[PDB]
Amino acid sequence: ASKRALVILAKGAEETETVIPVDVMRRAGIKVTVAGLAGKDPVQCSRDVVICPDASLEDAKKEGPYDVVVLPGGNLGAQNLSESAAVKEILKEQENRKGLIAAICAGPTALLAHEIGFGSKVTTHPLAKDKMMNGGHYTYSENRVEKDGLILTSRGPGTSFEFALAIVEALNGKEVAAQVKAPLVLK
Amino acid sequence: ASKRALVILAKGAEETETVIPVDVMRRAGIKVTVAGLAGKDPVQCSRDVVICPDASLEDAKKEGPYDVVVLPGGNLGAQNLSESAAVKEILKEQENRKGLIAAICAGPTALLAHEIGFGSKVTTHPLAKDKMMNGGHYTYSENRVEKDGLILTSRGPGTSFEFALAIVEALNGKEVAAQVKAPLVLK
Ligand SMILES: [Cl-]
Ligand SMILES: [Cl-]
Repeated sequence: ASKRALVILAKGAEETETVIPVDVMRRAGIKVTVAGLAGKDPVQCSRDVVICPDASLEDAKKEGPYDVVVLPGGNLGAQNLSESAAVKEILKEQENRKGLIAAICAGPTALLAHEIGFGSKVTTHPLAKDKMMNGGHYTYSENRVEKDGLILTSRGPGTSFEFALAIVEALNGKEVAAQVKAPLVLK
Repeated sequence: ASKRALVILAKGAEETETVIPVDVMRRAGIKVTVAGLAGKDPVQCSRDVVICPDASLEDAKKEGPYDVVVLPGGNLGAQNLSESAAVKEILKEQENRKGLIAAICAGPTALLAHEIGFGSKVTTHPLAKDKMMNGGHYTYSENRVEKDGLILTSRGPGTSFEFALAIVEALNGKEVAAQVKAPLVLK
């Protein structure tokens, strides 16, 4: 069966960090659900792009499990993810089932908020390092994409394609990732 | 006054090539209007991301002129742009007023359809070269971003940030482009 991804979309999310992974994962044949944190209605992203989610998170969370849970960044979007009890429950279930969790930019700070994956090596946006490192619960990395077991992190808008291809490689293998990569004209 | 950009969004557009330039241009302080070719309703992009436009093209075209007209790619989106009489009129007006026109991936093939900028050096997605070059009306380039006067072209999803920053440089200068670039964590 095809792999399945849950992308959790909150107000103030970074739209490039949302759309690039959705697009790349769909190119890889992954069944992606863009789930709105607040409900079914369109979401106003950080740079005012408005995205219509496929489902509310309330509905999508009942249709798991997912092979990957993806947390976009954007400072305000990640704060919203960090405050959500529903996100907490989803991430703890994914961690308990030994499923992949992928977060980019400010997104990894929701892992801290929900006490996920402590002891991992992680990266974030440079400006999100201090928040992520509060308490010393992770070891910091400057790699553009970082992966420590089932915790896969990345840094910013400009690492989104690399982040997404790393998700594809983890779920569908290096050959599929390479085939998806070539038509993208990445640098 | 702030510069203004018109981004023309058709069904089947490549969503990364739409969202990345909108985001980057807004980071540069440019007033961006995402205008739906078909009307005011949400647009189903090539990889099924659904974007709510700011306005219909029918309305937005009456609120010009714009400092740049931007044509995303995606094979089917570019075909829709190529078939549109409204797009033809907008591009011919922009060319006549010596305004910037920027197109990415399959997007430049709408320049061919509307007889815009013949004699320019252009790039496209590799798979769109033969369509763009039908008749020999342009000279082809493999540069990731190409600019010949007021015709600015680029190649694919993975050149979208570079394309957008080239628009910013053309409108707001190299220093603003460099300042916008740094937080993106580009490679
Ligand atoms: Cl942000
Ligand atoms: Cl396409």
